[PDB]
This record gives sequence, C-alpha cells and structure tokens, in this order.
Amino acid sequence: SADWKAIGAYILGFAIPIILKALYMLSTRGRQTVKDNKGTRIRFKDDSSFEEVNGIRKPKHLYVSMPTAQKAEEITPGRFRTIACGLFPAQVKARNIISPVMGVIGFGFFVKDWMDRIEEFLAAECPFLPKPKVASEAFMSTNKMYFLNRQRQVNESKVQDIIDLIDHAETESATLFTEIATPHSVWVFACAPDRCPPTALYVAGVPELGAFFSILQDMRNTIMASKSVGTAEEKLKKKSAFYQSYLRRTQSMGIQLDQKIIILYMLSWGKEAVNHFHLGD
Repeated sequence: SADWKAIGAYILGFAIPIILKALYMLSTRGRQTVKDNKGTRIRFKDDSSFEEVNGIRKPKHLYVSMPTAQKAEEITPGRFRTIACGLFPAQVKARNIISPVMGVIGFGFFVKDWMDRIEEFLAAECPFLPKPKVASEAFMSTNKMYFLNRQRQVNESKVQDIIDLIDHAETESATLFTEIATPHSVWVFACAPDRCPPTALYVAGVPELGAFFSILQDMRNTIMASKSVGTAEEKLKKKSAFYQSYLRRTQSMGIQLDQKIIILYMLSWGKEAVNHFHLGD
C-alpha cells in the first residue's frame, strides 16, 4: 500500500509548526475538516511555513488529499496521521496533542509518568524467560532482556522503504527513538494512528504498545455497550474491532506482532488503565 518513504520525505520538508497544526486538526477535528473542505485537497497554512524567493516570502502550504475513496503516493488524512505521529512524538508531547479517541481510554493519565512505568516494566522478571534459579543471572531474566531478544528478532523483518524513511528522518527534524524506554516512544500513538507508525515499526515492543491501546479501546467499547440503549442486536452489530483493525494493518507492513508482549502489557497495566476510562457521560 502506502509509500511511506515518499510521503515522509514530503512531510519532512515542512516547518514543524504547520505539520503539527495539520496533525492537530486531522486528529481531533478529523471528519469535520473533510466535510467542510471546498474541493480536491485540504490546504493547510501557517506563518512558520514559507519559501524565500528571494526578496519576497512566498507562503508554503501543506496539502493533504481528500480520502474518497479508491494509490501509493497519495497523502490521505489517515496516512498523514500515521506518518506524522511517528515522525514528531516529542513535539506532539510538548504540545500535548491527544486524539479524543485516545483521550477516552485515559491516554493522558496513562503516559503521565511514562519513563517510570516502562523502566519498572522492563526491570521486572519476564515469565517467558526461564528462569533465574541462581539470582546472579538475574539481569538475564528481565523483560528488558526479552525486549533485547525481540529487537534482534524484528531486525530480520525490515523493509527497505521504511529503512529509507527512518534514515531520512534522522537527518531532519524528526524526534525518532531506537528504544522503548524513552520519554516519547509512547507518544507516537497519541493521535490514534490506525497502525504502528512506519518509523517506529522496528523499535522492540512499540508496535505491541499500539495493540495494547487498541484492546483498551475495545474494552471501553464493551463496557460502554453494556449500559446503553440497545436494540438487543444493534448492540452487537455496531460493536468494535479496534484491535483486529490495528493488527491487520500493522502486520501488513511486514512485521508480526509479539503476542506475548501484548499479553504482558495488558496484564501489567490493564487494571489501572480501566480505572481511567472515560465512561462516558
């Protein structure tokens, strides 16, 4: 599907404020800016985005295509959100841009002390590494060790287009990361990308983090559904499949998710995450 290399190169040529401006709009006010838009493309502008040509400043506009309906280069709002939440998560955090879709499963509170959480999680013993016995190999039986194993494993599943994208972004204004225990790794999902962002696909345990959030979404949906006025069917018929969606789309990028990591996230963090769902009112 999408040519993430080409799309990213285009987006990486703009000033950070206009990119984030459009990322804010399409994440929060998504369906309405499309409905309200006169014609063929969505045009974005911002005083940070210009070209000096030469005695005169010419504004430089960010275009995202209208998404009706049916190829590789085109920057739909979905592709734009997916790409940009991966390229600029430090800036997303700095501006505190959180999609309502993520806001209602309590993303804001969840990430509040992210570094402490992810370090606690990685320093914990991993139930899929047998077995400490001798408490001096203890460094070999931690989740962190499991993630090192995983990192070397996914390294085998890399596609060139995304390798190219990552390499290009590092020389630009992207705020990429290579490890999960960084302040900004979790912020690639703040705008509710419909799949793991391209540039994050090969950081161990990060695409599984997206899956974790997607399951919380389904969990919230299940909880909201039980207490809502429901043709007894139309309750089951307009259910949600966020996880199956995220799963299908992320794995279509040429990686298989580590289900065991997904299980460790859900069982480590699930209980307290549910306590921060917006239900609903």
